[PDB]
Formats: sequence, structure tokens, C-alpha cells
Amino acid sequence: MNVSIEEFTHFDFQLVPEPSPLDLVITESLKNHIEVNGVKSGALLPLPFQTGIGKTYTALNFLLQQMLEQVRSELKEEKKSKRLLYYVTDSVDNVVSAKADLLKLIEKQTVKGEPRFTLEQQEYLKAQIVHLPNQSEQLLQCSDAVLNDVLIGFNLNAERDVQAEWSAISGLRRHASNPEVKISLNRQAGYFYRNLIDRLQKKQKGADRVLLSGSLLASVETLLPGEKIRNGSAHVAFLTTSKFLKGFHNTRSRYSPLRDLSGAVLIIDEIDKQNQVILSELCKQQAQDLIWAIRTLRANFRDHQLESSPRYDKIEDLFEPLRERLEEFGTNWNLAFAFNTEGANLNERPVRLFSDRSFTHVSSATHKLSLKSDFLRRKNLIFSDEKIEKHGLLTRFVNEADVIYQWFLGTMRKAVFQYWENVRGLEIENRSLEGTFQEAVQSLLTHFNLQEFESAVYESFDTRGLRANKLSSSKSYHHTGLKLVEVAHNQGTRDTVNCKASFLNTSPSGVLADMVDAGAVILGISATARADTVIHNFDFKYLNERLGNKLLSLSREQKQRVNNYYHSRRNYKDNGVVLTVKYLNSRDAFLDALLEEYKPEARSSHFILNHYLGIAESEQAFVRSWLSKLLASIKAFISSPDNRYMLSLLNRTLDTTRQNINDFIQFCCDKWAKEFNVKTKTFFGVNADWMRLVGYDEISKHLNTELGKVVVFSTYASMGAGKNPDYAVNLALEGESLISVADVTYSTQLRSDIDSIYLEKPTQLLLSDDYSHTANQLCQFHQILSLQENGELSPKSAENWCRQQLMGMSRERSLQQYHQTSDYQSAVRKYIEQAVGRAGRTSLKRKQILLFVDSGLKEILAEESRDPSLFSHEYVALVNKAKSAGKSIVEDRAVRRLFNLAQRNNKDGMLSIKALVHRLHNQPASKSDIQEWQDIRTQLLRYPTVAFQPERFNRLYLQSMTKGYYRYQGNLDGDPNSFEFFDRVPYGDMVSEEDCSLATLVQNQYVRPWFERKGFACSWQKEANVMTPIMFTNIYKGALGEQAVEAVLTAFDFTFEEVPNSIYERFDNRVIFAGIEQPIWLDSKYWKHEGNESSEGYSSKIALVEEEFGPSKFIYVNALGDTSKPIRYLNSCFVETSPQLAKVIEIPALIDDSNADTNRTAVQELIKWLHHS
DNA sequence: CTTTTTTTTT
Ligand SMILES: Nc1ncnc2c1ncn2[C@@H]1O[C@H](COP(=O)(O)OP(=O)(O)OP(O)(O)=S)[C@@H](O)[C@H]1O
Ligand SMILES: [Mg+2]
Repeated sequence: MNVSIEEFTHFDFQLVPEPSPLDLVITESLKNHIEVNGVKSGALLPLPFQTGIGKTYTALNFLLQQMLEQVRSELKEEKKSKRLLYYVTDSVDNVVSAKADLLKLIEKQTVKGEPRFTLEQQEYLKAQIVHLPNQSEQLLQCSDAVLNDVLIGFNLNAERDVQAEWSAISGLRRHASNPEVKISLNRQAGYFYRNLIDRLQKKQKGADRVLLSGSLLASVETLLPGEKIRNGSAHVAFLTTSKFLKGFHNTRSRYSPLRDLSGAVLIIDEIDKQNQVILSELCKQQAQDLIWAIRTLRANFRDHQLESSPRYDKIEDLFEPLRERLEEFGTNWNLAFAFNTEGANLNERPVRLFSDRSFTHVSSATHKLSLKSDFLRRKNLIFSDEKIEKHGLLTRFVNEADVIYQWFLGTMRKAVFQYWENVRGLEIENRSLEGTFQEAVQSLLTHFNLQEFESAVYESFDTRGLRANKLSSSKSYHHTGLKLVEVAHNQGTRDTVNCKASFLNTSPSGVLADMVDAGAVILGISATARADTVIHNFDFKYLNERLGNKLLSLSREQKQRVNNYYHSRRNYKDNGVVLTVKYLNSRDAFLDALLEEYKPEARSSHFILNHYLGIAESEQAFVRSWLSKLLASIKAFISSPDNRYMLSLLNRTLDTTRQNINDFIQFCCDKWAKEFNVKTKTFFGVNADWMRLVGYDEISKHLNTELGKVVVFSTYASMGAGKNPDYAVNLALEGESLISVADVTYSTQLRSDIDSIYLEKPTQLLLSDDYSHTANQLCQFHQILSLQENGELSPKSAENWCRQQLMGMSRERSLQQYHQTSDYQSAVRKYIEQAVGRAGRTSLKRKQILLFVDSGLKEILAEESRDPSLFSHEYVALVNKAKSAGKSIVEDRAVRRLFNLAQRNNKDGMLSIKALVHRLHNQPASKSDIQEWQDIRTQLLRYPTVAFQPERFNRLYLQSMTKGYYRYQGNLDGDPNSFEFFDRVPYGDMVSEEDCSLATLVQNQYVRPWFERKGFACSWQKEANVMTPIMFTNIYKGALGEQAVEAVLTAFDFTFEEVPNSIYERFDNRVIFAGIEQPIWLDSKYWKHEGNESSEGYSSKIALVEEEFGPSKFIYVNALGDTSKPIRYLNSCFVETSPQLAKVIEIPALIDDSNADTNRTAVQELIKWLHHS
């Protein structure tokens, strides 16, 4: 019988425990956030304080306060749904330890000497918390009575194979032998759980819906903990990040928490380590054949229609542009035919193409691959011509098909949300977006006959249940992604190819920002929450720019209060605590004697390693160093009399697979144990599985009931963060070496932490993915593009690394390339600081603490430069000891990031401008493309220099060391990867206001009123965000010349009309004067300089204009120049001729560059020329 | 030249 909430009626909710400074840090920031933003808006609050200061105890006390607030709210409401609280972390052990810590807090919390909650209140509060493990673990913890009750209650017993499967599972349960049986039991438990829940859900969705209550309800709630969430019995969930990204099950469907994040509270512990976890999920997506997908979309969108019912209101207007695009794409690329390759170098190896989707494009083909349609053969052939043919490239087709596919998935998201709006105002049970999502997708795909995209629609919603590439939007790798396309022959046939494409549509930082934008309030708890790496942490410069004030910050008063709290509870210096740090090299001569004593019947230790320990010849140069620093640390710890607890953090786990090595290590320990008269217990293979099966409490039990030393062998992946290695202290076994460092004792029990640590250098710091080859390729390209996006890599180095990655470089060559970045050193120092923070859990410390660190870490630790006010005592001592050698000359990270980000922004601008011009030079043009081109021109004219970091045209500007001007070198029509900027080029072209001659131009009497009326800037602000060289040379000066010419001509009574999109961008604008039947076009330039306007180009422009518009006149005028030069008259072939026959009039200048005086003579000549037509 | 373990569904 459930506990009623009416037991909290007499509870006094206004009596609360004393809030610590950490509690005030969370509460004041969240209350202020609600004051500033809305009540429904999301937030992200990182809490980057010292390790061991008590940030999980504070997160669980904040969760308990949220549960009490919810109980109070529903007590007064005596309908509002429960607000969901999530506790997420990477490791299962930290999930179960935090749940047991919250339950312990509920059990034995005290207020003024009396328990805060009665036993019935405690049982209700505990009933509000659930834990959601993997499906095999969920099934294996259900007793036979529960599962037989579930099978009986759903009439699932008599269904053939299901009972056959269940009878097998219970059999394996009864005789659970050594782990050999257990791996099989786990695999079959997970498969049976999936099948059973699938049939339970299909039974609950149909008309034969079973009524759940009493025993049946308690059993199904035991089998399905998410059924408690769906009912409303519980609203607190403890789970991992993988489970949170996958979702859980109830009796109806699978609940995805990412689709229902509005109003939720997420507590993410060790948030930085979740960056890689989310990444490993994004790389699991399934590849899609783009040729089949686009041919299916074209075939089914041709005629199929939606219903004209109210529930499908204004959904077809979402899909009409996609239908027009599909019909145009299929006409252009001849999608009636299939695709095949031909020629050499195309059959031996498949073709691989990589695209950033903005400006990084790498092809595995030596020559550019073309695409031609053979109407006699009825085939599309991927040729390699041995002779730029812009029309008919394979990369153009692949990019346009990826654009169309992502357009279809985006319009599916838009139409599902529109369906849910139509339903909520029509259907008038689950009336939310998450509950209507499956029916909306099913109805739309069934109506369009596109049910084969159903899985694709679901996963795209899974990745993008929280939600462009235009130089007018904010651009970033984190919301666009990357794409990897493989073109290979179809499996089974020898005459067709397919384009399997794998996409990353967002980065982990984009997912986190989408989560905050959806309305979630997220508490990010980690000491390394603000590490300066983008591989082992989120990009917080991107998150700061995107979230704005939703990224809650902590004032210096609050940080000083937290620092005072930490230094008050960790007073090492006043209490006589001394910690010694040793940087241990490789002592081969010391390992030679120990190896000789181990097996004294052999002469050469090479034979001992090669035969007994099982180490080959490729090793024995590496193993002899990590099995020598480890032994020197263990010997130095055993020689220490007072120290009792040692932890050794390596990169590899010492388990049965390395049993022979353990035999050597155990022998060495026993040799030392008898020499110094101490008892030593060694714990090997302490990994996640050992923690689930055996449990870390055994180590603590050993330290509590037995005297002697203990050495533990774990890794960074198991004990690096979150783990709370503690043991109960009995003064009889601890001697007299323990002392309290807190000024005021704050602990009920007596506990101590590790007193000796050995820290290896972390090794495999570039992330990898063993799921498949495609997943590892996506993870490597994501890490290269994140390093290019941050600024740690120049665009040419990232392009070269992406080319070597497409060519198939080795993991050791990726690791070599990553070791040259400062990201690697910030990741190394983040891992070291987190690992060293495992020895600072309690206030009962040994008088001496021994730290033994790999000597191959000293130079890295020597380059710490952050504020030491946030470090812990062990990390401050590690840094001070490594720094004791002094300071080494290093390059400032900000100056190199500025050089890289200037190169990046300039290359992005060049590629985007070229693609914009290509789209403009296409018949017919587009309204959006013209609008975007105009928006760029007006923005650069109005704001040629901005003060704050731009949020819409961020790629038009670079940040310079000078103010309002900078120097550069590079060919504007050459390689974007060869540009140099700032101080690297002391002599080079300048991007400055005076170089543009703006002041001389505006001195004209007609320029100022036109500029001021239009709002354009007449001067350059002195700010550090200046235009890139491409924007300055190509776009800004052209618009400035065109605007000056139009201003003076309009002052001379010239009316202007918009150029039609058929011939857009080919000429500046129209010309109408006094009324002439013949059309007149105008082309305007800023100054004379050099112009790629040879006779062939002019003839092409005239032919393309006169073809669709007949004969016409043409004016070609330079805005600035010498008025002494004579006005010219040239024919259509740019040849001097008589005025009576010439079709083109040329004006050398319209505004003088010496006094800014208008050319009245030129206007009079133009008047006479026009009147003489 | 570098030198792995971790969660989940399948
Ligand atoms: N004010 C407090 N009262 C009682 N116990 C506390 C208090 N603060 C912390 N503790 C306990 O002391 C230890 C501090 O550990 P946590 O609170 O887990 O540390 P942390 O600061 O979160 O460090 P992390 O998670 O490794 S980076 C835990 O065992 C807490 O349960
Ligand atoms: Mg924690």
C-alpha cells in the first residue's frame, strides 16, 4: 500500500538546514536567473570548485530541497504534472553511489537534534526516487515471482518462443557459475527484456489494454521503473549519460527525455567527461545511400497528397518548396538513370569525399571527378577527364543531395510540430509533443508513402529533438557538422554505385546548447568544468556566445566565500600536514636486480621478459619504463612506515590478461613486505566490473579491521573522477599519524582518504571509436574540425590533417599531430588535476602524504598559468614542484589563436563569397540569394567595424591586435591557405579607412545626404573587429563605388530600377533618363585599378543581356578617378570607335579625388548621348 | 612514433 502525501500535512516546510556557501552559490544564482530571464527559460550553471569540497553533497541536498518543494506544491494544490529531476553521470558506479548517498541523506538527516523525517515520510520520499540501469541489469534484478506475475497478468505465457526464451533464462539464472556463464546470461537477459517489453507495449497500445493495479502494477513498476515516471509516482531519476541519450521504457512506448526537457532540472556530474560520451552517441548514426534516398523522395513527392482534414492544416505548404526543389534537381541531374563509374583509379579503391559543409572539402581522388549523362546508354557516369568545368562535378551533386536530404528531415520536424498544434486544438490522454510525435510521424510518412524513412526520421528526431549556412546567420562548426561520403559499387552488382553518406549534424556543444534552449536548467558539477580543451571538454567560448546570459556566472564575492570555505575546511599549513612530491624516472638498473631475483635461474632479463612475463620484442622498451616507475613508487611507499593507503593510477588495467605481470608485481611486493616488517595487501584489476561485482567496500573493510598497508591498482577510466575512496578509521590501527585539518569539525563519522598516490601520464588522449570504421572516421574528423574551430590549428594544417585522415593515417601519426597542440597540454593537466584530487576527500589527513608522478609529466606541469586561487593543495604543490626548475619561453596562446582565427575567417569568407556568386549567376536566381547578397552589402556599408563580437555576420570580421586597421599578405584569387596577417607581415597590403579613401569620397556634396539618409557610416570606428581582406577588396569597395555613383546620378535626375534576376549581378543597375524606349544598363566601379573585364567578358555580358532584352545602351563608370582624363566611347567589343556607332559609354570618374567635385561635363555628355539614340 | 577503458542497444 503506497504512502499517501497527506502525511506531510503537519510538516514544517519553513525549517531548513543551515545553508553552506555552496548551497547559497546554487540558490542565489538560480533565483537571480529567474528574476532576470523568464520562469520557463533554461539555464546552464557550471560549478568549477576544488575537488573534495563537497559539490555532490550539495547537489543531492538541492535535489532533496526540490523534492520537498514539489511535495509542498502538490499539498497546496489539493492538476499539475510532476517536475522531473535527473541525476546524470558517465559511470554506473557514480550513479549508484550518488543514489545511495541521497537515500542516506534522507535517512539520517537531523534538525536540532531530532530526525527531520519520520519513517513514513522517509518511505514516501524514497518511493519518489528511481534508478534506471541497462535492460539486462533491469531484468536480472527481477525475481521469478515478479516476472511470472507479469507474464500471467498480460496473457503472455502461451505465446510459444517467449516462454521458450523465458524458460531458458530462468534456467541460466539457477545455475549461475563463473563469469563464463554470466556473459551469456547478460546477453540473453537483454535480448529477452527487449522482446518482452516490445510485446507488452504492443499489447498495451491496442484495444486489449490491461488494467494495472495492485500486484500487477507493483510487478510491472518493478520490471519497468519508467512506468513510475509515466504514472506520476516518481519524479527523480538516477541514470547514466548513455541511458539518458537512449531513453527508457514504460508500458506505452520508449520515453526520450531529450524531447521533453522543458521545465526539467538536470544535475550532470563531471560534465566535461560527458563531451566524449555524447560524441560516441553521435557517431553511432547509420549511413544513408543518398542516390536511393533522393530518387525515392523524387518518386514519392511527385503526386502523393495529404488529406484536407483540419488535423493537416498548413502542413502541405511546408512541403511545397521541397517538391519544387526535388523536381528541379531531378531534371538537372537526370535522376531517371542510375549511376556507375568508369576508368582507372576508380575501381581499385572507392572514392571518399569529406565536407565540413562550409569551406573544408577533401577528396580521395587524385583528379576531380566529373558526372555526365549518357542518353544513348541511359546511364550517369562518374568520369575523370584528363583536361574549371563547374557544371557536372561529383562533389556538387553530393553536396546538393545532402542539402535536400537534410531539408526533408527538417521539414519533417516542422510538420510534426505543426501537426501537434493542429491536434491540441482538435482532439479537444498524453497531449504533449513527445506523446504525439510517433503518431505525427506515422501519419505523415503513411500519407506520403515514405515509410522507409521512418527510422531515419526517428533518429534525426533523437539527435535533433531539441531544435543555416548563410553569411548573414551566426556560423559555427557546432551547429552545422560534417559529412563523409563513400562512393562504391553496390553490393552484389557490378554496374551501379552508391553514395553512402555519414553525417554529424551537430557537436556535443551544440547538443548542450540545444538542451538549454529547450528549457532545461542544468547544473554542471566538475572541478574541470572550464578546462581549456575542446577534445576533453565542451567549447565554452561557443556556449558563451550562443547562450548569452543564460550561461549563469558567479560573482567574485561568491567565489571568495567558496574559497574561504575550502581553506577553512582544508587548513594543511596550520595543522602540520606535509606532502612530498617525487618525479620518478625510469630506472632500468633497479629493475634488472628485481627481475634477476624473481627468476634466478636465468642470466638475461631479456629472456625473463620474453618467456615468463610474456612481453615481446616490440615491447620491452615501453614495459621496462612503466614497470620500473611503478616499482620505484611501490618500494618508496612500502619503505614509508606511517603511510597505509596507496592508489596507483595507470592507463591499462592489471587483470588476468596480464596475470604473469601481476605475478611479478606481487612477488616484488612480498619481497618488500618482509624486508621492512609490514603487511601489504594488493588489489589488482579494480575496474568498473570489479566495482559492480566485488565492490570497493572490501578495500575499506580491509583497512578497518586489519593492520598493514594496502596497494590498489586502478586506471583513470575507472577511478579518475567522481569516485570517493574512503575508509572508516579505527584509532588502534592508525597509530598516531592522523590529524584533523578542519578548523571546526563538521563530520559525524571518522574517515580518512588515500595517503599515497602514483600518477602515470595519460596516453590515449585523442578519442577513438571501436563501434565501427565509420564511427572512428567521424570521431577523428570531428576532433580535427573542433581544433580548427577553436583556433588551435591553422586552416592549412587542419586541411592537411584532414587529407591525411582521408588517406588512412595511423593512430600513432594522429597522436603525433595532436601532441603539437596546446589542447593536448590542457587535457593532460586536466587529467592530472582530477586524478590528484582523489586524495583530498576528508579532513582527517596523514601528517605526510606521498605523491609519485611520472617524470614525463614535469614539463607539462611546468606550464600551468591559470589563477592558482581555484586549485587544490596537492595540485598547487605538484605545480610548484614542477615549476621549481623555473620558467620556459612559450608562445602566448591568444596570439596564435588570433592568427589562426584570422586565417579561418578569411578563408570562410572567400569560399562563401565564391559560392554566393555562383548561385547568383544561375538562371533563374533566387529571392533569398539576392536578399542575402544585399544584406551583406548593407551590413558592411553600415558597420564596417563592430565593437562587440558579431552575432549575425561574425565571419565577415576578424579580430586584430591593432585598432581599426591591420596588415596582410596574400592573393585574393589564389590559395586561401597562404594568407598572413598582423605582425607576421611588417610590409603588406593594409585594410584601413584611409586606404579605402572614404574621407575623400564622402567630401562630395551629394554623397553625405545619401549616406545619412541611408544610414551608412561616413567614418570608421576604432575597434578591433575589422573586415577580412576578401570583404574589404571585393564587397565593401564595390558597394561604396556603386552607392557614390548612384548618389551623384540621382542628384542629376536619374531614376533607377531593380535589375531582373535573369541577368542579376552582371551589371550594377538600371538607367532611365527622360524616357527612352531602348533599355539602358549601368556598371559602376569604385576606382580604376585593375579589373578582370576583358573584351571576352564584356561580349559575354552584352550577349546574355541583349538575348533576353534586345538592343540596349551600356554605361561603365568609375566612381573615383581623375576628371582630367577624357570620357571614352567604345563599341560592344571594347574597341575605340566613333560615338555615333559605339554602344558603350565609359566615364573615367564621377567624383574627383582632389576636391570631390562632381563631373557636370560627364552628365551633359551622357544627356546628349542618350538624347541622340 | 605511440603505447585504453567506458555505457548502451543490439
Ligand atoms: N557539509 C558537509 N557535511 C557532511 N559531509 C560532507 C559535507 N560536504 C561534503 N561532505 C562529504 O565529504 C565528501 C566530499 O565529497 P563530494 O561531496 O563528493 O566532493 P566534490 O567536491 O563533489 O568533489 P568531486 O565530485 O570529485 S570533482 C563526500 O564524502 C561528502 O559526502
Ligand atoms: Mg561529484
